[PDB]
Amino acid sequence: QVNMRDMLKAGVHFGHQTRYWNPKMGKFIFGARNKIHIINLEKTLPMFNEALTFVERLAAGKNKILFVGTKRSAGKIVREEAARCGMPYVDHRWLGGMLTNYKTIRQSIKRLRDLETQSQDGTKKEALMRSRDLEKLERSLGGIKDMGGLPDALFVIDVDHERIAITEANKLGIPVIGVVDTNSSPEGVDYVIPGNDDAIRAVQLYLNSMAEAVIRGKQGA
RNA sequence: CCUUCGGGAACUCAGACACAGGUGCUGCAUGGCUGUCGUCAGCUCGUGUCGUGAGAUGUUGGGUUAAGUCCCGUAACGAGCGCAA
Repeated sequence: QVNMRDMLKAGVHFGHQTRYWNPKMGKFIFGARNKIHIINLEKTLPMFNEALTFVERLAAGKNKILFVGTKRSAGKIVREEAARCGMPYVDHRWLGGMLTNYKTIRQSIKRLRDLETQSQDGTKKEALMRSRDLEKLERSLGGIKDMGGLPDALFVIDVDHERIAITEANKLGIPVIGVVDTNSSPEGVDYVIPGNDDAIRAVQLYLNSMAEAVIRGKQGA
């Protein structure tokens, strides 16, 4: 949870190169070294918990938390997270429309749904192009199968990259927990998490602590 | 020509009121299931987003194709309509 070692050993402290940096993220910076900014991990800790506390006090009252993270780096660690442990997620291309235009995205969760007979039957040419394009809908909307409407919290692990995601969340009102690296901007994210969002090591750190947040918050209730 | 043995009818033509006839005008208050695309997959829409707005995005880009069959990327996601069948 709050152990310097793992955080210090697994990414986190490292920020983006000084040239690419936001002046809004000045407070969460403990200076610089070797022409790179060092995120302050003495202020990450405190906030982390408020991010974990919130998340664990959301599943205790039974709620949904979207796990956004459609990035090469986080494109495998966001499959073995809290979404596999009982949450909704997105790992490939946050389609600009989900949550704000959820009604039109609601009616496109059926790719194989209305063909659960001949999809296991393996026609031939008329099925192969749908078989091929069954994964299409299985990749983009694949992790949003179960949702029952909108969520109540969003958890992005790279606010600068998944900036569209947060614009919709804020537009509707659903709180956003998010890792903000030095080059990103901490504006719009309800609960911030100032930390590295590029190294895999750090990527699992939040995911695994958020996986366990709902894991030690769903059994309680 | 049917017959309660009363009565009735159609027509070559035929007499009085009204008429049918537009057989001139005019596709500029009236065509519906075309008299001009080379066969362009090109023209649009619902919702969402961006803009004070008219708009725009979707439909742009990278590749590919007779060809929105496409594929990969992308504030868009779907759709109306195909050679296939």
